[PDB]
Amino acid sequence: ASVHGTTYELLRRQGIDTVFGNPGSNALPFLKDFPEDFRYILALQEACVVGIADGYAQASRKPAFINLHSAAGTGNAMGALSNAWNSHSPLIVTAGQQTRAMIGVEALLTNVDAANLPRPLVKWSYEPASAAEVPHAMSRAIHMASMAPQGPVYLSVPYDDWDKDADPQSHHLFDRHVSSSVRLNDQDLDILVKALNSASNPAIVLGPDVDAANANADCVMLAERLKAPVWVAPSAPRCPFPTRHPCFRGLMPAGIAAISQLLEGHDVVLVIGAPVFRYHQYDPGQYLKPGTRLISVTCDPLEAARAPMGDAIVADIGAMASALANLVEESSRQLPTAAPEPAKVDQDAGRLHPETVFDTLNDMAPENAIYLNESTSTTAQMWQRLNMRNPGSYYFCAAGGLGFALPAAIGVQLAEPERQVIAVIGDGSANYSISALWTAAQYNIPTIFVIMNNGTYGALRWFAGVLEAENVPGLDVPGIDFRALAKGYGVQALKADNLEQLKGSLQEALSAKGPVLIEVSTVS
Amino acid sequence: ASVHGTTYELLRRQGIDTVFGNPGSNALPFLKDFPEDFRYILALQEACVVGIADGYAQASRKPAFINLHSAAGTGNAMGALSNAWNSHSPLIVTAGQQTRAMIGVEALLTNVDAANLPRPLVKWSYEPASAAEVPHAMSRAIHMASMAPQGPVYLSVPYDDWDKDADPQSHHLFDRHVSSSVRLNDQDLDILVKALNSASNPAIVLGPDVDAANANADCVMLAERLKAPVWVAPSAPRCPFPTRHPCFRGLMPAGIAAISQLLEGHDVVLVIGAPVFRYHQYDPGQYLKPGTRLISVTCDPLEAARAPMGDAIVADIGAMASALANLVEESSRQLPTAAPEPAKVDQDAGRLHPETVFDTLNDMAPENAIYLNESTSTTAQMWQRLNMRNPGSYYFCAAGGLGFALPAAIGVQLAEPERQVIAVIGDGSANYSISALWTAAQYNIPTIFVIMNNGTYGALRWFAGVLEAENVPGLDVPGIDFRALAKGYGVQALKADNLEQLKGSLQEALSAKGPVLIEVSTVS
Amino acid sequence: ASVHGTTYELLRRQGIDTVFGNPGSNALPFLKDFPEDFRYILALQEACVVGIADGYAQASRKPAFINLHSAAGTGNAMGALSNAWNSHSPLIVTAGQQTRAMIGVEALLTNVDAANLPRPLVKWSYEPASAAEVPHAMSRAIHMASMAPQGPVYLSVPYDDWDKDADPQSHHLFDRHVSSSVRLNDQDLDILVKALNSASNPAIVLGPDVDAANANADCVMLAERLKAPVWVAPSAPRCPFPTRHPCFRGLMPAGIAAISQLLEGHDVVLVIGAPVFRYHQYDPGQYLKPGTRLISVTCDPLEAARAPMGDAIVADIGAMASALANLVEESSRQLPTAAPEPAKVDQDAGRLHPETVFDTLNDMAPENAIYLNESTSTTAQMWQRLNMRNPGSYYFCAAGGLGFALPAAIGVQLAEPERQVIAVIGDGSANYSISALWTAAQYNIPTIFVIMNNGTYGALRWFAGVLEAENVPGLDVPGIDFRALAKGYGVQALKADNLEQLKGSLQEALSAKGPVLIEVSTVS
Ligand SMILES: Cc1ncc(Cn2c(C)c(CCOP(=O)(O)OP(=O)(O)O)sc2=O)c(N)n1
Ligand SMILES: Cc1ncc(Cn2c(C)c(CCOP(=O)(O)OP(=O)(O)O)sc2=O)c(N)n1
Ligand SMILES: Cc1ncc(Cn2c(C)c(CCOP(=O)(O)OP(=O)(O)O)sc2=O)c(N)n1
Ligand SMILES: [Ca+2]
Ligand SMILES: [Ca+2]
Ligand SMILES: [Ca+2]
Ligand SMILES: [Ca+2]
Ligand SMILES: [Ca+2]
Ligand SMILES: [Ca+2]
Ligand SMILES: [Ca+2]
Ligand SMILES: [Ca+2]
Ligand SMILES: [Ca+2]
Ligand SMILES: [Mg+2]
Repeated sequence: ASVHGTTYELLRRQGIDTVFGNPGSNALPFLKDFPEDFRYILALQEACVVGIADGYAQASRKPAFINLHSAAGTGNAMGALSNAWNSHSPLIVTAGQQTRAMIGVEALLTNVDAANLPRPLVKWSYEPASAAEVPHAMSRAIHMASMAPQGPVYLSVPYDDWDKDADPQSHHLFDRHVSSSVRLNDQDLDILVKALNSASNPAIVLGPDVDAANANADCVMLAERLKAPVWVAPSAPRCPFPTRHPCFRGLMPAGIAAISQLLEGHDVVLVIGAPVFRYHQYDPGQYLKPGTRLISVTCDPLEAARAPMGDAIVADIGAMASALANLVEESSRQLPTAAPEPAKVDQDAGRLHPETVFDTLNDMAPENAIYLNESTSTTAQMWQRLNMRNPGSYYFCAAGGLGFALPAAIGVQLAEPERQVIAVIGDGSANYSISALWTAAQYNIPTIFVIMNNGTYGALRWFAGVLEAENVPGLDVPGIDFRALAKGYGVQALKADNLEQLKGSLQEALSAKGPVLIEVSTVS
Repeated sequence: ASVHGTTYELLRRQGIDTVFGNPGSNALPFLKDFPEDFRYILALQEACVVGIADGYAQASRKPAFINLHSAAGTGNAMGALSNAWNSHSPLIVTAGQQTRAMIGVEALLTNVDAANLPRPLVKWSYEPASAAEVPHAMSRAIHMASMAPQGPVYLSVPYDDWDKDADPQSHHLFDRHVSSSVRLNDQDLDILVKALNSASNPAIVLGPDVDAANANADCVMLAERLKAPVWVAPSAPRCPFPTRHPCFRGLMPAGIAAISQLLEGHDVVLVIGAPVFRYHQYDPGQYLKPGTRLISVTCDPLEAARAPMGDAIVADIGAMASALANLVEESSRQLPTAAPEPAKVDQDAGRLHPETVFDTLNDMAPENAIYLNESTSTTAQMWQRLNMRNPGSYYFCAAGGLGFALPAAIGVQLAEPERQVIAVIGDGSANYSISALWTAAQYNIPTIFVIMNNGTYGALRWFAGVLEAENVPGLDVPGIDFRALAKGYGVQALKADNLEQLKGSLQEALSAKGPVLIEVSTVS
Repeated sequence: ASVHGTTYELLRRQGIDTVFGNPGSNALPFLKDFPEDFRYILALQEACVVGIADGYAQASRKPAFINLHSAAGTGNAMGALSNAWNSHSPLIVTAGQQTRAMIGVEALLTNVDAANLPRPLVKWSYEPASAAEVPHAMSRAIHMASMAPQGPVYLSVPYDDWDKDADPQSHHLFDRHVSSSVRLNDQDLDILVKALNSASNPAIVLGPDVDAANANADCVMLAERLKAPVWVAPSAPRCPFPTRHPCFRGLMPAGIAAISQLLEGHDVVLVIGAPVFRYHQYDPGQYLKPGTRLISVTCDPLEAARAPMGDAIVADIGAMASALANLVEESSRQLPTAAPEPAKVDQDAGRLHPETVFDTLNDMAPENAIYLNESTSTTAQMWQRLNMRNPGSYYFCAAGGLGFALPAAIGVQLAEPERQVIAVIGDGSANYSISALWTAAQYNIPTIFVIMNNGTYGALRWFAGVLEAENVPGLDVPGIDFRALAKGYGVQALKADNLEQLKGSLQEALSAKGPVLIEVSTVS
């Protein structure tokens, strides 16, 4: 067998059937004879390739496979890999390298010192020392991406390796099963359960690895048993809990003092599937108030090590959430009371308040819609205004790297064809990965893109205002016609300059058979 | 003085007056109070930021200064840095980091292990250990980018450093002059001159560092004295010689055997300002034929070390070219005969042959036009069909990384406001950095963009044909309306479906007062 | 030809004839059939291997070739490489890797991610992608080590590559000549010469790259012409000037304020072949006083970039020193007056003051002796008390890494068989690389080792005293019998408990036919 044939067999046997890519000559011997049971999804720039694959992996809860061209293609994707690292996204990034005979002279298209290129944003990065090693290296990549804590990996493969003979002993790779589905030993688990049962005023904080594990329902059971309020850890990449459940208390503000004050009076705070914590703004103060004990369950040693407070348990989130949900006592305390309806912001017949947009989406979208957020000045209001009952309903760039949501929404929609995806993207953010729109058109992936056009990098103008920072350049982005950009890439385009038109455009978009972009004029 | 004030003083004293950027919160304390004598050039994605800065640096022959946001912004620019590394572009890449107090917890927006991120594509990469070190680190960055061999450098700066007190002793940084304007010692230079004077059939090969040094005219003198044919080294990022000079022999094919055969019978081959060699295709054979001696003059130790053949001298290209041009004898051999006119390809009233496009550009464009090439299947014909008399007239992605020419053409045009820039970009290539168009519109930088629309990644289809590789996915890019994309970003848009319309559109574009995009329907 | 045969041919053709090594199985296919024209020098631990090679390279002014075993052997040598980096020592470090078929499984003896292991202490670090690349990679290593600024490089080679067929086109590697023997262009050199000729009170500071270049005599001429005092840059790894020449002013103290005060009133300070500056102690103040201009000539861009003050010129030290020495005017100012005799410290009939040891060495040793210093509390007195007339007469661990001088003295003695080497090593320092003694015995390399036994890490006790730091552990090293250690490794051993015995032992040692260790009881 060739390295090509053995590698595709390995991929298929390991459940991979899609290649997200932007092609180049170094990968031609890999892409030729492309198997009929695989699908190739082309995107026009590598940030888009990786963002699409990332959304697909996150929504499908399975690894996604990528093929890029050399250093330039890898390089173009490195901002996307920063997000993938923070979201624990299981991405297998392969990159075509020059033929081994041309590497020493540093021929054009050579990826110099290739494995160092994507560091520090990958779990594992490698170039095999021989062609016959390639299937084994691919196996390593699959499992490194897939083991807890999941994350992106990188494999560089010389052009000429594919046609070479594989090791017949590579068949042993095909059906390997590798599990990290582990939970705390019984003795120490019983000690934790007892501490939860004994808490007088517990609280729960949930992060993105809950949603990745589909541990949401187990966390609902846990919260109901403990009669505990539930917060989403700050800077949330995903939504881990039904947002109209009576225990839900919303998104924690990303500040040290803000969080310890929210947690004050809670004697035990159980954090599941989050870093402790993904703070953002400078908000100095106490990590916890006196009287609060924190216990973190994380899938990631690097998270456990860096928490500034609390105990930690490093284990699989799904296995821990299921165990805890089934072992805790039913508390006799009263269930928390649901948060009220948010207020309706007054809206005239002019430009749209963001709040109006989110209220209208919540009203009109299917109850199993999936939202993406890259509208950076409006996140808090979005989280208060969307009723998201189901898992897998929300994604936000986990490293704050713009250019995620537009391509990721395409990958999520590909993963979840029955669930309408609605990406709410600022006018600034929309440009980073604009060319991803083409993939939605070409493959008829019916994502809806809602562009929040306020003319500015509003979150930066706001921050500059908080600082009283004057004379800051580069904060405005006038003069972008998003309907023309959508036409450029073959996506149906609508506008909404007022609420009547927003409702009209949403109605049209929700019934369309293809992707649709709606440019919304929002208050600036 | 603050670190902010001292750093801007250092930059101004070192000749920097422009910041190419995409802003973020980590850089707000750097960008606030932006000096009135500086200009900020915003671009919408970091590949575009760096490509614009790169064109500006390459054309201006001086360092360009960049400011990006954290890991995601840096990451989005890493494909652009792959090109900058290969072109020896003096780029000072700064990236905003989190406040030092929030780095340990890995707050959102922290650039983890920041200095490793852009490796291996930078000459120097650093994060200072204290605020007062920042001006010194900036000095290091300026000089590392600027010393031969020039190249990109990276500096990560925590948010909170800018407002801190600077070291008063940082004034010693302001006026440092650092020179690498060096040439071979007299004794060994005389030995080289004697070998050149004694050669019976010399040839000269020139690379991009000649044009970077503005050594072009000295190389013309050298070639005339030696009566030597002159080739451009393969995969050429720049044009180092007048392309209708009688000695000019064009672009070398990027193959081992092809080059040794071209050089056969030449007893001494003098290579100046190129790697030996930037081969591309697999073309195995002899590095040199018997009877050919190669001598390389390079500004880059890494080039000298990796050449598979020949002697080398590591020195400044400008200083070596001037010395050699003035020291060699005038040979009594006959001057080489100019290459003939290329043939005119037959052209019907339909879609344009690329050859027709280049012939028409050569006819219509000013004699001091500057061309960029990212039309990958047409490079050989472009090089034969454009009379480029002047230095600084040609740029091509030096690492083969697409997404260079569109933004770089904007930066070149900004550097050279009196010289009409014409970027010839394939339909595939145009997408990688499409959003750069906006910068041209916003700042009214009057670049002309000629999109070669053949519907495909033609260079890849061709290669697949050479291989007889079947069933390769992802090679076609139908369904892109480049006039709509140009409208999206505020750039005047024209079409050319036939030669009459090409001439009409070029006439209109050449007289426009702003940037213009022309979508050309080319034979596929 | 095999890779083995081609590689040894390359090494011989490039002037390499000695392999400094500690063997292992991964290197057996390299070491077998060891050519009869090469010599292998075994040392018992890899810090010793590299230190011996380093002394040999520094004294011989040519690259030295090393072979180590995998990661553990490389790792054991990394402290030695820290010194080699700071001394610009041209060291070609090769390390045996596992067979390519066993690398993926990470068999015992695999060097994982090998090229990253010695970073950041090497100029270039690499593992070839195929066997036939190995000769080319070796060529790269030779030239990278040898080009200015010289330094250590690393090459990892899989076991199985050696027996494979080489590329016949690797013959083009054999006789490559690569030069970095460059100096400032004439126009700018004339500007520098004019500034030197116009200075009213110039001073000269010289660093180790002067001695490496054998630029010493040119610097003497330069100093005599300019009538300038000459200092050695701080933390000196080498001696660049005759220490009883009338211009000589000794070793600069390694502090910021101390140096600017020494330079006060000097209008132009010319630094040659040094960093600006290798400060050590915290001594804050002005980098230069008002009225002092500094101009640095350095072979190292990294030095030029990081200087906090002054202009810089990056060029070959030998070529610049020769040019400047021959171009400056003869000043009419008076020649500086020689420094007086240092005082004689009162010495009773008991333990030896270090000053007494150095005075006695200066009296008794041949005028062409070579000294090494790893007696860290006595450096200033050593520099004042040894008349070192000739180049190549002094070495001190350039990164401050102990374990250098004992092995390096063996390599220096091997390089310079006619010059008696005398290594003055503290009792603490002697242990780091103690096993190097064996190599001197086995090869009968007649180095003299003078162990300064004060029972302590005296430089650390002194520093702790300056700080008034109490309760510091680990500063004393009682209970070491250096004569027994010398016997252990087959080296003749002497003691000196008083001055009479010191003179007796030195007399015996100087006339011995083999290496000799003298344990001196020094005042503590
Ligand atoms: C790749 C990248 N570049 C720059 C930024 C900095 N950035 C920028 C540029 C923001 C403004 C986004 O503007 P928008 O129009 O998408 O949304 P708002 O107007 O609601 O802020 S928010 C933010 O962190 C980033 N996070 N990621
Ligand atoms: C960033 C990046 N991604 C992918 C490639 C691979 N690539 C691709 C995708 C090419 C086709 C470009 O198509 P085009 O339409 O711009 O021009 P032609 O149709 O004339 O080839 S040529 C080439 O090397 C690359 N070099 N750089
Ligand atoms: C490898 C290494 N380890 C530790 C040190 C720290 N160190 C130590 C341990 C010194 C004392 C050396 O003691 P000595 O006996 O050799 O000489 P003195 O008694 O004259 O100080 S000086 C110094 O910097 C070092 N520089 N290098
Ligand atoms: Ca409602
Ligand atoms: Ca699915
Ligand atoms: Ca906005
Ligand atoms: Ca014509
Ligand atoms: Ca200009
Ligand atoms: Ca095309
Ligand atoms: Ca004396
Ligand atoms: Ca010798
Ligand atoms: Ca001691
Ligand atoms: Mg990296």
